[PDB]
Amino acid sequence: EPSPYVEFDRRQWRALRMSTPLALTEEELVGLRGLGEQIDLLEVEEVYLPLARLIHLQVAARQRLFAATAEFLGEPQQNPDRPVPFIIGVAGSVAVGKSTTARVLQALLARWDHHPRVDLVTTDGFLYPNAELQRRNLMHRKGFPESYNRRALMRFVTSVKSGSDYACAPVYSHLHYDIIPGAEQVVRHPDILILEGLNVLQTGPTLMVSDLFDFSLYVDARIEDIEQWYVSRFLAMRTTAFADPESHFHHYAAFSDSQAVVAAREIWRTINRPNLVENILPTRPRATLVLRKDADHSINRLRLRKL
Amino acid sequence: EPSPYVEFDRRQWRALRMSTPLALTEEELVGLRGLGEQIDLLEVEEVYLPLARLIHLQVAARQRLFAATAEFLGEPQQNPDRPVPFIIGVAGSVAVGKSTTARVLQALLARWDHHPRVDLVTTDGFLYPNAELQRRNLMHRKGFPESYNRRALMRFVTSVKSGSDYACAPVYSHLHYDIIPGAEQVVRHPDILILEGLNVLQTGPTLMVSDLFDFSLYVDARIEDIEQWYVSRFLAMRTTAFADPESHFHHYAAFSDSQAVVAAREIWRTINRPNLVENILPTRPRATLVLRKDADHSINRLRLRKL
Ligand SMILES: CC(C)(CO)[C@@H](O)C(=O)NCCC(=O)O
Ligand SMILES: CC(C)(CO)[C@@H](O)C(=O)NCCC(=O)O
Repeated sequence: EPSPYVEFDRRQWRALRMSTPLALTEEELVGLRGLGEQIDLLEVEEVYLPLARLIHLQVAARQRLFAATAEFLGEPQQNPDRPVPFIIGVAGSVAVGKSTTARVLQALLARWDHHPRVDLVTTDGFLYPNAELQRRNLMHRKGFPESYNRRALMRFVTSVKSGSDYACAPVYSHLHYDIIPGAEQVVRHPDILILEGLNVLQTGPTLMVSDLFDFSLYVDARIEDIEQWYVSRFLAMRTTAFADPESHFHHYAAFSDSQAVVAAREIWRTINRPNLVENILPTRPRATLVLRKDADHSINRLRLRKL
Repeated sequence: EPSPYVEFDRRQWRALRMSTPLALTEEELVGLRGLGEQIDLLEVEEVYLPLARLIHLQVAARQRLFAATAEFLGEPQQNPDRPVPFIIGVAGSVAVGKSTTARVLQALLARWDHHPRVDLVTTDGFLYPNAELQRRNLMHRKGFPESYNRRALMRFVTSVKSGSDYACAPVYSHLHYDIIPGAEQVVRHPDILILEGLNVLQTGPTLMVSDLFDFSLYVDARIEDIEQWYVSRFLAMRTTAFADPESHFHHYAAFSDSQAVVAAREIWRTINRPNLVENILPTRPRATLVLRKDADHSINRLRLRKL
């Protein structure tokens, strides 16, 4: 039974670190992890370092591929100070830790030798404004494929990967739970662009950003564990983000553990689980590398696409 | 407005032939074209030669990419007499000429310098036997995604691309309109494998053969023209394939131009058009190179994916 994938346990995967240096301190790591995340420097060494190696081995090889098409076309040469940007997709369910995984990865690749311009963009900013969502009757579908301005998103990544000087992306506010009027994240010809979002690995009747990814990550975990992380993180936010009177969810701060648990579960039941099951998980088979986490948040199993 | 594609008219595309030699005679070409096809040596020079170049430029570059992952993994070296097979997908509607396009391409790549083992496989053989189709009530859905043993198909391509020594594929009979009992096409570690079929470019909830393609072709034409080619070819077959008393469609041989036209159109209307519109055409955006044909069958426009 041949397979396009090859599996690894942490032991087998850490050995592939070779002599990749760790350019991240305990403090720096901290300002990168999210509430609830258990990621430590050891996990960054045994897991994120090999990955950082594999990515660098493929950034060069991926360039030969575009070089070929350039040659074929009898095109210039591609200023070495402006090669074709390596796009990386990071996917997974809400609360599975993917935003941390992305932030940490950007940190490791930025500290690679020639100091690459490694930008990071969350699909958060490509969600339709609340007003527009209400219009489409989608206010209770945030995160589902249809609640994002997919065309704009694709326009953005195509722009960057096609060598444009700069490209803009809207910015989403978690505090206000809506797109921020007039706010934009400018990305200027990075060497690497990481795109993090729920369905970035999705495929369809049109060319999508998944078709432009040169490498993709899917952070995974048993669904039940993710719900616990979700609920738990919800309760913890009563004294962090919800505490802020400006917060759209401020009314949640005064909930009892019990009341809050009921609320979190309902949201999970009606929005996040469905989206995970119907849209996110079906895209897992296509990811270059899947990071599997045990109930403790620890990455103890990995699946790589060798084909 | 940046784009992942770059378009060409025949004039611009022929210039990319450079000094690629034509190793195909008038006779040889003939035994490769299908009834109704208007392909001549000129079209092979101005269109198939550049393509043969682009493919060879990418076969090398595509190998660097697998080489990287091999290095990363600290794997052997890959016997140069056994590198990772370059898979090519050729898609398009029934009667658009794709089978010819595939056969011609195999001919050109086989006559490349080091004489590569270039195998060709049609998804014909992965259709469920008529008995099995009747069971699933699919006898009038031949060609639709669900009428193929998709799992077996994927098993086959995965086997070949993963370096297996040999892999078997069932053989379909057009004469009998069913799978041939006990017949098999053996493919032994080719250097290049071309897969031709209606929906080979299809994508889904599982890893599919489109995910294993290193390069893909989509033969295209206005839908109305394809119907005319289809109908026309149907009538012409009254004196070729349908003439054979063994032919499952022998009853069609005695049809009048009028009767046959009515029959062809009904089949097109109920089976081939729907499948083209619902399943085949939505996969066009993902093809590396689209070959567009005018009402005369002539390829006068091409769209390449540079991203
Ligand atoms: C997890 C995100 C950030 C998805 O964008 C969050 O906006 C979400 O899933 N909201 C669902 C609707 C709600 O929170 O009531
Ligand atoms: C074009 C093919 C070869 C598709 O496999 C042919 O088997 C087909 O589309 N048949 C449809 C059913 C029929 O011909 O009545």
